[PDB]
Amino acid sequence: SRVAKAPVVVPAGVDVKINGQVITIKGKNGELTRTLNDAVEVKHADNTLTFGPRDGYADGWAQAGTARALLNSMVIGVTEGFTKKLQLVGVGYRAAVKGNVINLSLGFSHPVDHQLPAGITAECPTQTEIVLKGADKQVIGQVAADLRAYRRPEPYKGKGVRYADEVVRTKEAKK
RNA sequence: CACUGCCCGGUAGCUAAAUGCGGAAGAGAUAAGUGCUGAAAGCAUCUAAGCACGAAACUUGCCCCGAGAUGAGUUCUCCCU
Ligand SMILES: [Mg+2]
Ligand SMILES: [Mg+2]
Ligand SMILES: [Mg+2]
Ligand SMILES: [Mg+2]
Ligand SMILES: [Mg+2]
Ligand SMILES: [Mg+2]
Ligand SMILES: [Mg+2]
Ligand SMILES: [Mg+2]
Repeated sequence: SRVAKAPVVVPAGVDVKINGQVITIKGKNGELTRTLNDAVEVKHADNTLTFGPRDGYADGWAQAGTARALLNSMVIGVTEGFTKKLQLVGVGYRAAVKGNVINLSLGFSHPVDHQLPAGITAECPTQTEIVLKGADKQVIGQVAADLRAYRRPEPYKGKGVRYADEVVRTKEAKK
């Protein structure tokens, strides 16, 4: 609707190939591919991407409204990248990356090892910090959630793997 | 012959009180639940398109029966010239 009217201007240095509903986008950071819904039209006059409804579908401007913001993120990923910072709060909590494997120490009797997917590369500058980078926005959101899901941040001291941006609302251990 | 007359021991077999083993791990698709991206609805949103996770239940895996499975299947050999 009000999202699907506004065009996705695709900058130079970015290759865009339309194949029916399949849309590949190649750039210097990577290449990405998504099939659209059957309710969406897509076309291109050399600078802009426009997303129209195919006539006859009731969910026209919502399926075409989703398709704009998906491809608006595919362009940013192949030319800038999406980066997600994660920290650690607590005593003895520390991280370490070996190649593509985060090794966590989070208060358990066993070690914690994570296996980073095929487009995501991780970096611990600090033992209490993870910085991970990737082209696809949906995968850096999913990788960040699986690391936070080992010690979901405590409601008493904020303790555990949290996101960098968020506020963790704390509670007093009351009586 | 007297309850095997009354008793004392005891081979084999059968047995428990004797002594071996078992319930699983793993796989799949989920429940309640938890999320990721994301519009309708410029924001927000687990959901409408798409992606992940999740239980002694479910489907397997473990044991036995099983082609009268009339939908009566397969392989190997033998006999009758
Ligand atoms: Mg007599
Ligand atoms: Mg005896
Ligand atoms: Mg199992
Ligand atoms: Mg599952
Ligand atoms: Mg949104
Ligand atoms: Mg959200
Ligand atoms: Mg049990
Ligand atoms: Mg039942």
